[PDB]
Amino acid sequence: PTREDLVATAKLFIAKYNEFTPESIISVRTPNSVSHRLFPTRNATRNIGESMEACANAKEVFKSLTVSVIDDNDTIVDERTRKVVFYLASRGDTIVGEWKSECIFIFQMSEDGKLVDRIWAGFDTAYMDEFESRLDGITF
Amino acid sequence: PTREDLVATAKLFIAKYNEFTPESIISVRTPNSVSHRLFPTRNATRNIGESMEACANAKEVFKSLTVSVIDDNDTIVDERTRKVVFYLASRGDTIVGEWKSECIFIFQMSEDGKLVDRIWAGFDTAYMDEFESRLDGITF
Ligand SMILES: COC(=O)[C@@]1(C)OC(=O)[C@H]2[C@](C)(C1=O)C(C)=C[C@H]1[C@]3(C)CCC(=O)C(C)(C)[C@H]3C(=O)[C@@H](O)[C@]21C
Ligand SMILES: COC(=O)[C@@]1(C)OC(=O)[C@H]2[C@](C)(C1=O)C(C)=C[C@H]1[C@]3(C)CCC(=O)C(C)(C)[C@H]3C(=O)[C@@H](O)[C@]21C
Ligand SMILES: [Ca+2]
Ligand SMILES: [Ca+2]
Ligand SMILES: [Ca+2]
Repeated sequence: PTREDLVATAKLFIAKYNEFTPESIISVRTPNSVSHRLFPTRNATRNIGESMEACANAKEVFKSLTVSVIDDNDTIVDERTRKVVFYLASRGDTIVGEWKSECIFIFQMSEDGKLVDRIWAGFDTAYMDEFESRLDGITF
Repeated sequence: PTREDLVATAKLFIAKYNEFTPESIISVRTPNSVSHRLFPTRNATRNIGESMEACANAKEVFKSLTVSVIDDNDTIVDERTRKVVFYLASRGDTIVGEWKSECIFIFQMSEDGKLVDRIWAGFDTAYMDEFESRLDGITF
């Protein structure tokens, strides 16, 4: 799997991620793939089944989601470990207004390089708390 | 620079980092290097002078601080862009209590591979906020 192969699969994962349905967000993952969150405070680990369910729940708050690579020149590819790293802007339309943040995504690809076998996600965990405070303030 | 060369320079940066003096935290950096903090809530860019001043400021609060690569299997190396990614455990003692967190460090090396030429650091921003809250509450 070439450097170009690995980037393509990760960029496909991002595309289906932005479609943001439970089926689309697993469409580029292997059956035993797991998603990890970085950092202790929002730590979490999701298999395919758990990821689908987190998506359906997140859809009750996020009306629309776009993550995009900020700069293709900052992308990191490790051909030996089949890993790709993106630094991403995150943009959301939610029931309490605008979501705007950045995150880092690390993908390890399957041996053939066509699917995502493992994900690590580093989010701005202070911003998450701030967003949850916005959610907690919904007032009829 | 080989894969092994890039990792060695990054491990050396960590060794000197753990000495935690202004002289040591610059001793594996090119003089025009800049250190970026990731994530909007804590975004910052520091040249060498600013890094030395920040280390001296940190030493006013931190009695001790050590970082360590948790597992060499997590490490990511891009020979073409000369980049190394570490996932680290950070541990220290401070005037407002214990420090315990994890962070992701990204290094881009110089052309010869022997020095760090740019750094990106992703911290657990909610944990930093909580730590700053302890600092912002000093009262005698
Ligand atoms: C990285 O992929 C994931 O973490 C997946 C597998 O699990 C998730 O929970 C994802 C999830 C379900 C995952 O795929 C997806 C699709 C999106 C994650 C979002 C909503 C993406 C935008 C974000 O920055 C935040 C931090 C708001 C994310 C989450 O809250 C994640 O928690 C969420 C819902
Ligand atoms: C790569 O090294 C760095 O990131 C340097 C150059 O810049 C920094 O910002 C570093 C800094 C100046 C950098 O060298 C150093 C020495 C330490 C960073 C600490 C104090 C390390 C422990 C941490 O987890 C926290 C989040 C408390 C760090 C910071 O606050 C960093 O912000 C700090 C002060
Ligand atoms: Ca000071
Ligand atoms: Ca002291
Ligand atoms: Ca403050």
